[PDB]
Amino acid sequence: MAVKVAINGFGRIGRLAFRRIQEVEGLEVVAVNDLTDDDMLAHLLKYDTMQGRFTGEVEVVDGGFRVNGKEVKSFSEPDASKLPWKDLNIDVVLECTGFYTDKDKAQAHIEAGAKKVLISAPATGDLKTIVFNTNHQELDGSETVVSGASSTTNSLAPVAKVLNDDFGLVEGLMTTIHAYTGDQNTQDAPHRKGDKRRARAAAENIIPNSTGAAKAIGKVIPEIDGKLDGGAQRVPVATGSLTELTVVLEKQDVTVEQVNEAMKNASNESFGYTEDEIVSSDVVGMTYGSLFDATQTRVMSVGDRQLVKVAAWYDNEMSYTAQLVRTLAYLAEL
Amino acid sequence: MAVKVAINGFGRIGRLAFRRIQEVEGLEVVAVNDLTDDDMLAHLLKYDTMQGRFTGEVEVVDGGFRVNGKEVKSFSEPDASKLPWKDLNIDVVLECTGFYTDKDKAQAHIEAGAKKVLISAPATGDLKTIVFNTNHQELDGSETVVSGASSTTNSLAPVAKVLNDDFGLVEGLMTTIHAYTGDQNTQDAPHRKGDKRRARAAAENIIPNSTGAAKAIGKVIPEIDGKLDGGAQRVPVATGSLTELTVVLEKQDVTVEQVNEAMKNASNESFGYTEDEIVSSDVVGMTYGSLFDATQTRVMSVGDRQLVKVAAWYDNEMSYTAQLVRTLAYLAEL
Amino acid sequence: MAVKVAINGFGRIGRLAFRRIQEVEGLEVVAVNDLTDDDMLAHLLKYDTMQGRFTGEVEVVDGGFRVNGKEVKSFSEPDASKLPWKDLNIDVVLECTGFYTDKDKAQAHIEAGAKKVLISAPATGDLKTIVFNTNHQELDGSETVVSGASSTTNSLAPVAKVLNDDFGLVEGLMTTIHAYTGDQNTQDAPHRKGDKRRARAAAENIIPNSTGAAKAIGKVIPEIDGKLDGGAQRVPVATGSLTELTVVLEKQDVTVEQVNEAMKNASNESFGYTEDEIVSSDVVGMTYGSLFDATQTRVMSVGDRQLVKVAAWYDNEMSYTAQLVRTLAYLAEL
Amino acid sequence: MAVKVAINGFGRIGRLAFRRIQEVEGLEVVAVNDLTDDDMLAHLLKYDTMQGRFTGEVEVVDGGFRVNGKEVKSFSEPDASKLPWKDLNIDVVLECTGFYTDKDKAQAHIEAGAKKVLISAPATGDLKTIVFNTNHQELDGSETVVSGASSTTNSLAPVAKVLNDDFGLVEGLMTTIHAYTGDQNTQDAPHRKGDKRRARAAAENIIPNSTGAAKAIGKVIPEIDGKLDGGAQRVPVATGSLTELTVVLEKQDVTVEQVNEAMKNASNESFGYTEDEIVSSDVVGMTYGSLFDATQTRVMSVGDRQLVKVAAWYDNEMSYTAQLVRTLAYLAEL
Ligand SMILES: NC(=O)c1ccc[n+]([C@@H]2O[C@H](COP(=O)([O-])OP(=O)(O)OC[C@H]3O[C@@H](n4cnc5c(N)ncnc54)[C@H](O)[C@@H]3O)[C@@H](O)[C@H]2O)c1
Ligand SMILES: NC(=O)c1ccc[n+]([C@@H]2O[C@H](COP(=O)([O-])OP(=O)(O)OC[C@H]3O[C@@H](n4cnc5c(N)ncnc54)[C@H](O)[C@@H]3O)[C@@H](O)[C@H]2O)c1
Ligand SMILES: NC(=O)c1ccc[n+]([C@@H]2O[C@H](COP(=O)([O-])OP(=O)(O)OC[C@H]3O[C@@H](n4cnc5c(N)ncnc54)[C@H](O)[C@@H]3O)[C@@H](O)[C@H]2O)c1
Ligand SMILES: NC(=O)c1ccc[n+]([C@@H]2O[C@H](COP(=O)([O-])OP(=O)(O)OC[C@H]3O[C@@H](n4cnc5c(N)ncnc54)[C@H](O)[C@@H]3O)[C@@H](O)[C@H]2O)c1
Repeated sequence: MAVKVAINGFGRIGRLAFRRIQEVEGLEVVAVNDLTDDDMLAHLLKYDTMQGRFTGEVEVVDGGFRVNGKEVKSFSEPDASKLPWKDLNIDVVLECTGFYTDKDKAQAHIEAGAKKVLISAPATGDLKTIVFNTNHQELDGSETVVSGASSTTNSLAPVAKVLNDDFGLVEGLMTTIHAYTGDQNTQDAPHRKGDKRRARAAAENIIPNSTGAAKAIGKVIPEIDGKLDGGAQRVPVATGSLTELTVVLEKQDVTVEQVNEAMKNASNESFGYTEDEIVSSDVVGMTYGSLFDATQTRVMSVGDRQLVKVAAWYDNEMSYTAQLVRTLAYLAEL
Repeated sequence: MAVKVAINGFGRIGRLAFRRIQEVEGLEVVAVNDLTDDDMLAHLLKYDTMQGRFTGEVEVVDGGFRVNGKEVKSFSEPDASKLPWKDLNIDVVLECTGFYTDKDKAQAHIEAGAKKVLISAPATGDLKTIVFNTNHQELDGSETVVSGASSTTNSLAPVAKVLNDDFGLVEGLMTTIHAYTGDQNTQDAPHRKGDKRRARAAAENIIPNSTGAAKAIGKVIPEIDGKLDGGAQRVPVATGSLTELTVVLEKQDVTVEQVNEAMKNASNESFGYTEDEIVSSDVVGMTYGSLFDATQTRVMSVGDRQLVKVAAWYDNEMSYTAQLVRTLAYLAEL
Repeated sequence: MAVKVAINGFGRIGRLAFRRIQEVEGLEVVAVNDLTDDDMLAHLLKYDTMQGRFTGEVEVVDGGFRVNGKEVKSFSEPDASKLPWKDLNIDVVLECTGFYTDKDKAQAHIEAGAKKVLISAPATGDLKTIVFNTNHQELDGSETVVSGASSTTNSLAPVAKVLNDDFGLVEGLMTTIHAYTGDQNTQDAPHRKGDKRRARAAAENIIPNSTGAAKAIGKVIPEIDGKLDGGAQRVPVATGSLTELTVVLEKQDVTVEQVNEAMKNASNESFGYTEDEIVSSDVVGMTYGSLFDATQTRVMSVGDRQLVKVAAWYDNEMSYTAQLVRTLAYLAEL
Repeated sequence: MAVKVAINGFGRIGRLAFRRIQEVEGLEVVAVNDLTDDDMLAHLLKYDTMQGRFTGEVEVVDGGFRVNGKEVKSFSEPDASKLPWKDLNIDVVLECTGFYTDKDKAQAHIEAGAKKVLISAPATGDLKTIVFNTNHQELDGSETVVSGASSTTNSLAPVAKVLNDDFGLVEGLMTTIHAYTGDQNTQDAPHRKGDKRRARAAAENIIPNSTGAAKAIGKVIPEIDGKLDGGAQRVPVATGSLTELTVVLEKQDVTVEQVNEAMKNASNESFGYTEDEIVSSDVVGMTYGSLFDATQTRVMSVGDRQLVKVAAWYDNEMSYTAQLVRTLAYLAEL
């Protein structure tokens, strides 16, 4: 009765996508693939430092593990092209390893027998990059490989859309104060990709770092292509992040109240709105893709010239996951 | 002939001031006042979590404690007007309690017999706010109460001065990714000043917060008064901070290379320059008031319209202290 | 009907006790007293760094705040003897301020009009110290002031009981690897109680510290009075803790299997048992007073002489709170 | 004249060994091997999060990098047997990768041309395990592969030796509250060795874990073989650690003062002694292999039966390094 999903890469995004799917009828994870044994997989599903204990029940069985009575098959195959996808009748592969972030590379799941692939990151190649409730409408059903964009792109897109539609975006710059992730080192050490900053002890530093979110926003919102750029500061929280966006607008005597109200009007399941003076732990586990913070809006006016700054929270884990899973469900139903 | 200094408030800034002063001939700390016993004071001078073990030798004696043979008298008097300053012949009080951040209030150290008061923070009232090597030249020696501004003002002033002198500052917005400080709570709890953000567990959160640095920059650099504003995100590192500044300039085809070179030309003892991909812990204990990071410069250009972003590191503790003590020496020598 | 509860001190234990009480029929919080405004109180109930967002709905109203339709009155009176307890018909005051940890002092709630006082810490004076499901049976209903003991006493008591009942306890030593609490400083600073270790940056240090739990265990379990002692290492996690107990027994050829089985047999609502390789974050928010961890049991045998070590987890916040509220319910129903 | 050292694995122990060797005449590092480029290597030697900026000057050159005028050749060869050791005339390889912790495996450096190998961890096979100033005297000069033991063994040995020599060791149990290391994950994720605890976010958890230090102590002190065991709690500090040891002694009316005095009498360059109430950050960068903390001694006495507990600090990085390099110097000079 259900769309058959396989999760490639049972990592933070992979396991949290598994949890979200439990809460979404019509979708079923029938297989999981990673580089480890069932014991570890089952254990990291039950127990989660920031996101809390898994609510149901998990036991290691023969082909894999059993979750709330349902069997999930598991695999330990680093080369996606060799996975038993045709055999298991996979509708969509959720690509969450970080190693298949390209159309041509992801094509391996298709050869292996899956109908479609949704990648949990920005991907190179000829494919659509989708932020749910910003541009998922651009999917027609004939896509075989699709990108879910990044946590940061999902935090930013709905914000940038409102700024542009309601005020006219001229240009802007972005900083995300971002929680540290699995690709930072625990202690100062060689970094696999040669990045001298990601090399550094993650939980002991403010670490400047690059991100394509603002540069590659034009893939989600074409009419503002090339008008945004920026970076990240990785800081010592384990999850939870904040996007600051500083912009020049066409409209002229813009106020705090006008920007805030425009944001509230656009609010939905993916784009939240708050006036509470919250902090990063308050968003851990939240399912908005972006939580716009009216307490942080600022307008600098000197004569007729204005800079407008806004800020939106996101749980780079669960917020991205909730968006990814919504896009999965929409993609599957075409 | 040594300048006699009393330190009011043997806290982070006060103890580090003491340490710096050991390295500057012509200055001598003769007394220290706080709310605690000698044992605690000596102990917190010897041992320092972020700044390391005190290099010299410290032992508790009768009137206070003895540092490398020299006696320091200590007091436990919360009412500054009751301190034996006239008796000890104090030239300058370094006011570091956080409770006398006002000209009229700080006047109490004068009544008590000190010649001058230097306040380790922004201060209200009719006084000069001094960032060394930006506007210390404004001191004429007739001042009795002076502000050394904030760690953030010191990180920003030299950057804003260059931007304005070389390019013409129209407007800008600031964000400091800032280490947590002693006025944040360890755990979520009522906050003394009623700030619902500073109330939250300091080491577990990205905490938005206000700062007057950018707004009160016009006190250090009058020709850009009212052209900057911004705030802070307090994050979980124990010291070390970064100021990001996003600006609109009058000059028109501005490049990364031009902005970077202009900063390098202004470098000195207070304003450092780096091209290394450093992170926050790399600036702990440094003595530049501001370390400009060329790796972080960005120029957004859409048609003829540009935004320019730059960033400068500072150890909110030691950088500010090194500036404070430079201003102290200069103020005393007039 | 409902037992009327007032909470004195709406801090970590106070707010979590409020939360627990929402889930326990027959109990109702009708008043709350602290040193802050309603805005702050409401806000700290909604938002909680380690414990998560309050599930219901909270709004500031006239006399205090409204939680899920029910009105809670709030007060800002530091002197308990002046609280309107007689007026509000208070059955039990939950004493959670940390400032009335003595029978004579807590007597102030009684004069003010409350029938009974339950203190959320160890307390001096002529009173019973109660760990639920170890010695709550010692309450007869004529008590007016009772102590709920400490988070550590609650972690230890059920473990010590089994060891003594099943094996004969000769002597032991204890260490709790304990999350940092609100009475530790954010940065190195004078400590109010003069403790040179609690003075130190909480989230940056392993900090040895005292605790009476093991020494004052004989108040909960008289038959082993004087046979235990030990201390704490406060470490940088915001909540969640682990007690290690090393003991000499009378019984002779003791095994890991015998100790673990004996603990399983004693398990209930208050004393959990696990064989999973969990870590501290997994116990955040848990409601057992003590979670025995079988994976950590060790027996050292040299000839006929044995040391036995065991370890039990506890969320120093929620685990203590669940125990406190169980004891409150039992105390009230007599 | 100078002993020629190659460092295999330019990691935390490898780079700090490099730093220590700068301070020790008669040793020279002439080559370094790792899995990364020179740019990374030089960069991680200049900047160190916990240990501070490298004091000298480092530049990337042709064959590797230049440190204070001296050339160090660098290699990127994961298979030790293929390194140019015979060609560079290597006297001792410092084995610091974590992958050659066995006599037979390490034998690859010897084939490659090195005369001797010192391994920076416990190692399996027929070799001596050496804690400097406890059993380095056991080296005769004919050894080709030697283990420098672990940081924990180095913290424990000199303590255990005094306890046994002066009191008679019957049995004991150990816990090290230990800083997190580079083999812990930044976020909950599959762990390469299948350890479900080491899999967990390092900087957010108290993580129980095994260590052979106490079990394999009999390799360093054979007369107490089989008398000690225990484990670790990994906690969120980035370096700095504490060993707690609980013991039963033959000597009967043992006091705190007797134990502390006995420790003081054994103090030297490897075994320090303190009566100050220090915390973990106070030992970062220290060069004692073990710092005995008299403030933490405890004696539980019930009738004639006593438990004795003691505690010694160590910087698991710099302490182990200082010991390792002392053993390297001694080994080389035979
Ligand atoms: N905040 C975030 O962590 C976040 C947010 C949005 C998107 N993403 C993206 O999601 C992807 C996954 O990220 P993550 O943070 O969960 O990382 P993660 O490291 O936690 O998970 C990666 C997992 O993939 C497994 N894996 C690696 N190579 C594999 C192979 N080739 N075959 C099968 N399994 C393999 C690893 O064992 C690991 O479990 C990345 O592209 C990342 O940018 C991450
Ligand atoms: N990064 C920083 O901490 C930083 C940087 C620049 C400026 N400042 C400013 O310097 C001031 C102090 O900062 P801090 O972080 O050192 O605070 P802190 O709490 O560490 O130090 C304050 C000290 O003053 C003592 N004290 C309080 N009232 C007193 C009184 N009435 N008489 C004598 N002693 C008293 C306290 O016991 C404590 O030792 C504040 O104004 C702060 O804004 C702080
Ligand atoms: N892990 C824990 O936090 C924990 C565990 C077990 C027991 N306890 C005990 O619970 C008590 C409180 O602990 P906490 O950690 O929640 O501390 P906390 O500071 O978080 O809470 C104390 C609250 O009491 C308020 N308060 C202080 N004095 C008051 C007064 N005179 N009248 C009314 N309100 C006052 C404070 O403003 C604060 O809101 C302490 O006795 C503590 O030892 C704490
Ligand atoms: N507290 C401590 O960190 C500490 C204390 C005592 C002993 N040790 C031991 O020292 C060893 C290294 O520990 P670390 O903490 O420095 O870890 P680390 O990961 O920082 O260092 C390991 C280094 O070796 C490199 N490497 C791995 N395989 C290699 C190969 N085959 N060829 C060349 N380079 C290779 C890695 O790139 C890395 O640079 C471990 O065995 C550890 O047990 C560590």
